[PDB]
Amino acid sequence: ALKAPVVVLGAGLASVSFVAELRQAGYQGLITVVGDEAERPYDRPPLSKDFMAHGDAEKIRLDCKRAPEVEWLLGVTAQSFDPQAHTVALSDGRTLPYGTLVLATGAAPRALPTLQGATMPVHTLRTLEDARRIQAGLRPQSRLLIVGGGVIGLELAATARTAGVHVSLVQRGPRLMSRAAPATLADFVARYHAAQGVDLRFERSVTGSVDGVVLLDDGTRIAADMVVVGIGVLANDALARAAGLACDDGIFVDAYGRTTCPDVYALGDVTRQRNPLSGRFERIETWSNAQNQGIAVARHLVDPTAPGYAELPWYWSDQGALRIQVAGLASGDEEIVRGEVSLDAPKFTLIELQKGRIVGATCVNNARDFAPLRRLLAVGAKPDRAALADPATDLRKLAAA
Amino acid sequence: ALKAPVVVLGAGLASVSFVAELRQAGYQGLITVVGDEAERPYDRPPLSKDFMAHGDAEKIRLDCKRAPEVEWLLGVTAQSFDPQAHTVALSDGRTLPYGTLVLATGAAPRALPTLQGATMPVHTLRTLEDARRIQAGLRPQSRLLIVGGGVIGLELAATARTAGVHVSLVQRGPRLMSRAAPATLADFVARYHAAQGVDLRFERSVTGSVDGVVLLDDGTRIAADMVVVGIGVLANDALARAAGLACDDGIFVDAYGRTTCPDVYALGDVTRQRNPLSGRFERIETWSNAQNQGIAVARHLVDPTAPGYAELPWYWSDQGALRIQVAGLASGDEEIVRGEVSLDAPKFTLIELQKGRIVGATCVNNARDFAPLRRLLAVGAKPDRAALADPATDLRKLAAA
Ligand SMILES: Cc1cc2nc3c(=O)[nH]c(=O)nc-3n(C[C@H](O)[C@H](O)[C@H](O)COP(=O)(O)OP(=O)(O)OC[C@H]3O[C@@H](n4cnc5c(N)ncnc54)[C@H](O)[C@@H]3O)c2cc1C
Ligand SMILES: Cc1cc2nc3c(=O)[nH]c(=O)nc-3n(C[C@H](O)[C@H](O)[C@H](O)COP(=O)(O)OP(=O)(O)OC[C@H]3O[C@@H](n4cnc5c(N)ncnc54)[C@H](O)[C@@H]3O)c2cc1C
Repeated sequence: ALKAPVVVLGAGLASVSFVAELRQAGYQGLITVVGDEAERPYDRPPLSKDFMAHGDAEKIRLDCKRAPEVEWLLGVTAQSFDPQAHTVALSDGRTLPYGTLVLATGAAPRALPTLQGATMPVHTLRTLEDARRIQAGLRPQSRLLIVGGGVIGLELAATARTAGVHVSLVQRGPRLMSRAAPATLADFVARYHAAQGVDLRFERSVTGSVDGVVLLDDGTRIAADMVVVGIGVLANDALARAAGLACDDGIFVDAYGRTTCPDVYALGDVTRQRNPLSGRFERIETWSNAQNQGIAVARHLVDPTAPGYAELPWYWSDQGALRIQVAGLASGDEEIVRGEVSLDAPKFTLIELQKGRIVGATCVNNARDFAPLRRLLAVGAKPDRAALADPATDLRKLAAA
Repeated sequence: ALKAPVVVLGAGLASVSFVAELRQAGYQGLITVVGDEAERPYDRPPLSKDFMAHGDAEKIRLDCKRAPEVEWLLGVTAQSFDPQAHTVALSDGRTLPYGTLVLATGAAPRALPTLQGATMPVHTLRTLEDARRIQAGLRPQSRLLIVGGGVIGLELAATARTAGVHVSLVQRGPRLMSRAAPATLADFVARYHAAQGVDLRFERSVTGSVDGVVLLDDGTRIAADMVVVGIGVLANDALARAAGLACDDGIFVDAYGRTTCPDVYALGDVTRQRNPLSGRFERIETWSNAQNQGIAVARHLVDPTAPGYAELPWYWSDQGALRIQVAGLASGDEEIVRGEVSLDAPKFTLIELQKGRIVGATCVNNARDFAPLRRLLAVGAKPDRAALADPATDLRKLAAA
């Protein structure tokens, strides 16, 4: 069932959350974690937020207190594993035996093929090292180009503008946040960033670059001192692929975290898993999944009577003045707008319904509403639609009832 | 590894191929097959072909000779399985114990929601019973409407025209055979069927029906004596889903046929698996996959040193005068056309290349070319493109060299 010793590959949030839950649940056997970064395990969301602004890494470290008696092999890369011999080969020449193996290796930013042989600074933003390297080029009045209009690029955009950096952003699609965000939210977010001086370019792609200038597919040019590419990430599933596990930009797992290989599990950004709301498999790229899936898989390993992972997806994003929170699906057959959608003191809530059932919710500067909406979302509530729009209605009431 | 006893759910081609390989490979333990159809196991491709024309079911039975000492529970449905207790519950009230469970339950035709409460004959074509029921309504000069332009619908269309039946066909897309067929092939196939009197309607959908007439989304009508729906199939993965296996319109499996659940495997139409040419997961809906995956998974269960499933995909279709064969991918960056594409004695070959490498091939009334092209495809050959077009070139030569 849960066979000792436990080895976890990756030392990010999913891994930390998993090994802490193992200990809290009562497992007292060996746990060894292999982490390729030579860094005290740390959280990523600050990297495009407060960290990029203030630069104190000792404010972003994960709490490994609830994970006593774990050996963390930092700065070491797992190079392969042999699922028959039950061993992992490490880059330092050592080998770890395992009873249970857990792949928590995350994902890495996609490169932009058109900028491959570029001769100007081109970075991505995933690691503490990336953030330090980017932060060191945020010279006031310098020009930054961001490729991709996902939340991390937008968080960087807002951080950069706040630092006095001129920001341009190129987005292949007609809208920002094309992944898991209601169109109404995306349109509003574009209006916000535009108003803050971000030069937004929709429906354009990068074709290449020459001497410090980026080329676009409309035949035009954008000069920049630095490009940050943020067009999404790819699962770090190479070990799983080589060992014969079912993978496709992500290791396939069930609700117990099981891969297709006996005694090998996977969690976090590296997994492709069932979204309970859509009923489809997808790679979920959020902080809450990394933590919550790690916890669920550990809990069930120690107590096989515990249910499989069942949490519904949600995330947040801090983009200057906008505190954004998004849960569930981006769309259904109906959207209910609570409040006015306005650049003047932005504060609104969106609710997505499918045949009367809540399937998604968004809060912008409205954190008190988010928690009740997530509970209503969780039980598939079908509240009165007039009430939901009715600003008099208090949402915490409904959830309680 | 391979633990006795073996239980297989489903008694179609994948199942028959698997249990035959188990015996041929040397496994002598118990094998029990559960099949919900009360029929001697039979092959499906004849159902839209020679069978629909001649009606002799004793010409379409599968050969279970290479599978001695198998108990076939025909006319029995597996209702659930318990992967911890290692048992399967049957619809006749019995329970089967298993060491190794194999899900080979295939797929079923999708229903058309717009025709749900229709009051006219609406059938799909998957089973021997379906074919008999459809064949009994192919009255000469009757009017048949087919929904969907996939190969089975087109095979039925050609069979029906040959029987003197007036045939209309409604296709949501701009082209027939939208799944895994080169556009050049699809365009030609439309010209053939049109020339044979099939009334083709592209870019239309069915909105409903009233008193023997089908309604379309262009606001028009088609009267018919019978509708056959052929808009694709859905994996029969309900048992796997209920038991906690990773599924998404298909049970996820690696190259060994392993699901995410220890001691449970899956094969054939029910699986979602890696396509080696695209490197993506897909549900492969072909005769050759059912046979070849069944054989590979069995072989590796008996001999763990054997490689995992590795065959590249291919299928054929018989549509009146057209003997169509298709291997690999529908497209690449280049297509080479061997011969003329003409309704006058149709006979041509298509070759799809990606950066000089063969990734796909089509033969129409040109079976001698198909086998060499599949071998060239298998080794990722990069032959001379001028030679490939050069009709002088004999293809069997190249493959040999
Ligand atoms: C800049 C940024 C901002 C974000 N903001 C938010 C946010 O506001 N809200 C939100 O919901 N989410 C946010 N996220 C997303 C979030 O942080 C991720 O979902 C989360 O980090 C995933 O955790 P993980 O443990 O699964 O993967 P990871 O954090 O990527 O950890 C995996 C670790 O394993 C390492 N590894 C990989 N391969 C090997 C190997 N062979 N051997 C050893 N180690 C290996 C990796 O290098 C990595 O260190 C943000 C992410 C980034 C990068
Ligand atoms: C009309 C038609 C024409 C075709 N023509 C071609 C062709 O020319 N070329 C080609 O490449 N392919 C063709 N195919 C495709 C091909 O035949 C399939 O790919 C193949 O049948 C798949 O085999 P299978 O064993 O995986 O699934 P199946 O043949 O569907 O067998 C599965 C069996 O398991 C049964 N079952 C399901 N659930 C349970 C349960 N809970 N308990 C017990 N039994 C269960 C099913 O009813 C079914 O009998 C055709 C298919 C059809 C229907």
